[PDB]
Amino acid sequence: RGSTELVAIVGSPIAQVKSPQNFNTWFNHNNCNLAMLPIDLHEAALDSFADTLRGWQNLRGCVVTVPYKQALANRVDGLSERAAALGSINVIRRERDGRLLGDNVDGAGFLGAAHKHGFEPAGKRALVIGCGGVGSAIAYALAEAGIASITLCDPSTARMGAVCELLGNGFPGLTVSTQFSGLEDFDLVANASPVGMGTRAELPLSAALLATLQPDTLVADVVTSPEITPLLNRARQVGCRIQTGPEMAFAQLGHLGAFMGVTPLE
Ligand SMILES: NC(=O)c1ccc[n+]([C@@H]2O[C@H](COP(=O)([O-])OP(=O)(O)OC[C@H]3O[C@@H](n4cnc5c(N)ncnc54)[C@H](O)[C@@H]3O)[C@@H](O)[C@H]2O)c1
Ligand SMILES: [Mn+2]
Ligand SMILES: [Mn+2]
Ligand SMILES: [Mn+2]
Repeated sequence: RGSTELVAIVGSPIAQVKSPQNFNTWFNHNNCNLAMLPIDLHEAALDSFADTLRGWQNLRGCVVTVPYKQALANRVDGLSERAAALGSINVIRRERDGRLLGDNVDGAGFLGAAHKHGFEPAGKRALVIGCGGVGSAIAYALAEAGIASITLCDPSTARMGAVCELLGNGFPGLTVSTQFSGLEDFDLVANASPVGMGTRAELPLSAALLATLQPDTLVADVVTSPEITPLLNRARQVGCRIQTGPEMAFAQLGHLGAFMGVTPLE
């Protein structure tokens, strides 16, 4: 245990995170001398933390969760192309020399789960509800994967316009829109908003729109609790394939580990 090499996950609060048991469970099952530990870091210590990471010689990497995805993107030494475009990371690899490299794999995680549900993005049409950190990562991953069309929804005009711009000038051969009157023509409908969370879970879409939901569509949600949101419950009742927040989170563990150099792509 004195010689165990480490990864970590940093955020605040941290007690709710599931990466540690998930990574450790895996570490144990394949007899790895590795462990993931949780770090609930106070925001005042961000700069100290980045510098501690550089000097932390037996640490391989560090997952980043709320609310430090943007803050740490700005404090690492290097960014992947997507991370740079998104302005946020959820994973850091520490090089042997101490350089911090960051990436954002929320998008890849989402695609991974989608693939298992038989969804191939090339040439399709998606609706992304929520233009936040996770929503932009998802839209951006869809675009890179060759989706034909992305339609966006967010009460925040500023954030919707920022994702319009990200996509518009990242992918000239991609049609973007913020206007639609039904769900009939989406191959994928993805909730990337907080709407759906918790024991009083609500729906991000009006009943009128939901009534237009078609069976052949994949309906996906990023929310982790409940696993089955009112959105997914209705989609399932209509016969759509559904993808859950836990599925997306789990499909990532595979990418986080590889970026940290601790787990294979799997
Ligand atoms: N499953 C996973 O792996 C996973 C990973 C990351 C985040 N999440 C979850 O994703 C959700 C969002 O995370 P975030 O980090 O992106 O937060 P965020 O705040 O950055 O972004 C959320 C966006 O939702 C928008 N929004 C709110 N109400 C909306 C509505 N009715 N319709 C459309 N858009 C609306 C907000 O304006 C905001 O832009 C949270 O529930 C988070 O817990 C899940
Ligand atoms: Mn091993
Ligand atoms: Mn919408
Ligand atoms: Mn647009």
